[PDB]
Amino acid sequence: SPPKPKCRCGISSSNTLTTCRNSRCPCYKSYNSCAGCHCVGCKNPHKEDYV
Amino acid sequence: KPKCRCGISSNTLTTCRNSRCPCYKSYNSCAGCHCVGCKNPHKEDY
Amino acid sequence: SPPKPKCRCGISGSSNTLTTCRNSRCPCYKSYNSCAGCHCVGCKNPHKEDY
Amino acid sequence: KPKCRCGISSNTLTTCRNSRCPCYKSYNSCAGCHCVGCKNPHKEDYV
DNA sequence: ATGAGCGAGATGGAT
DNA sequence: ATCCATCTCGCTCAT
Ligand SMILES: [Zn+2]
Ligand SMILES: [Zn+2]
Ligand SMILES: [Zn+2]
Ligand SMILES: [Zn+2]
Ligand SMILES: [Zn+2]
Ligand SMILES: [Zn+2]
Ligand SMILES: [Zn+2]
Ligand SMILES: [Zn+2]
Ligand SMILES: [Zn+2]
Ligand SMILES: [Zn+2]
Ligand SMILES: [Zn+2]
Ligand SMILES: [Zn+2]
Repeated sequence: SPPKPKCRCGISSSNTLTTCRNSRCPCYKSYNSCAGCHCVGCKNPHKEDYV
Repeated sequence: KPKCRCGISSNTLTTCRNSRCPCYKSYNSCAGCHCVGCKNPHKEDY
Repeated sequence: SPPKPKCRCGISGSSNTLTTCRNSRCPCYKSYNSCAGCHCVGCKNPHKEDY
Repeated sequence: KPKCRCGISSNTLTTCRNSRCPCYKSYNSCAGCHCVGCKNPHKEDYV
């Protein structure tokens, strides 16, 4: 299985209220968390709580 | 089959020659249509 | 009035291409200007020169 | 002068106060426009 | 009159 | 720093 694709959202100045919570974030889009990512001001709600 | 109303109500070059004309869109002529200043390139069949 | 604008007309996959840069939504055509410096595709702007 | 239709999908703080409003972009007021929730600061002079 | 569909522009993750 | 796929949202025009 390919390595978990890390994101870099919000690094640059963009709208900080949606960083990693829209379809441009590959993690958010794939229902993953940003564990291990290099995003800044991450607003990803996903926890990978697969239970 | 459609009878369009293009040009009745501006880009005069595209009248019945763009996706919003139901006849152009469907590869049809404007035979029987109510269009004004029709530019449909598909002529009524002789 | 500012220096003439730059457009990006025609980048979408539209088949409505007869009037690319030759209708009111092109800021160049609308202002009686050429597409000098633009990144439009399939440009039909009839203006060869600015102003 | 143009007649814009801004405000008639989201973000109303900036309607007619951003580069996509032909009036704001050209330093014109929205007097006579069809815009709605207009935030254009430019005011039309007195005739 | 009017609103669906259009399409040029803004955005910002990736580079 | 720009680039371009994706999204926004002002504009046109058949209805
Ligand atoms: Zn992200
Ligand atoms: Zn991430
Ligand atoms: Zn994140
Ligand atoms: Zn027609
Ligand atoms: Zn027709
Ligand atoms: Zn016709
Ligand atoms: Zn153009
Ligand atoms: Zn141009
Ligand atoms: Zn052009
Ligand atoms: Zn406006
Ligand atoms: Zn206005
Ligand atoms: Zn306004």
